[PDB]
Amino acid sequence: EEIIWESLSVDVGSQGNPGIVEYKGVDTKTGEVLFEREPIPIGTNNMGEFLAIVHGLRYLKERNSRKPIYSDSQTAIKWVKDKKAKSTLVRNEETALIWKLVDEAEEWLNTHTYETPILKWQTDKWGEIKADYGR
RNA sequence: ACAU
DNA sequence: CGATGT
Ligand SMILES: [K+]
Ligand SMILES: [Mg+2]
Ligand SMILES: [Mg+2]
Repeated sequence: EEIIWESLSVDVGSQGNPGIVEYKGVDTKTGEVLFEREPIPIGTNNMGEFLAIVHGLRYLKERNSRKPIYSDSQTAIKWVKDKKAKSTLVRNEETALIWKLVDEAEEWLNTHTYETPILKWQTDKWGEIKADYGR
């Protein structure tokens, strides 16, 4: 119904899918960029969406913030809920970096607690998520 | 179908 | 048009 403006919004950007993957988190209210991941040479959209949420959880926990996180990714929200990224991406030498980050993100979820609500950004009603890359 |  | 996902 209503946007929760006191929140963190995250999104992935890519060049190809699979392809180069980056992600960022922004203050939903102001669009201030709060974190940005250095581009990862090969990954999928959904792996990047997943990493962005987990990074947001870690960012907010470190700062003792109870803000929710918005993502537009039905897939990544479910993977975080399950603590399991069910990616189809081949595990080989060229995908080793993204898979290391995904494995490490799952490991973090399995060793830490959080109450952060992870909310679906309703693109159809509200337009593009504030963390979008514009492409 | 829906979400990217 | 193609790909990633539930
Ligand atoms: K974009
Ligand atoms: Mg997105
Ligand atoms: Mg986007």
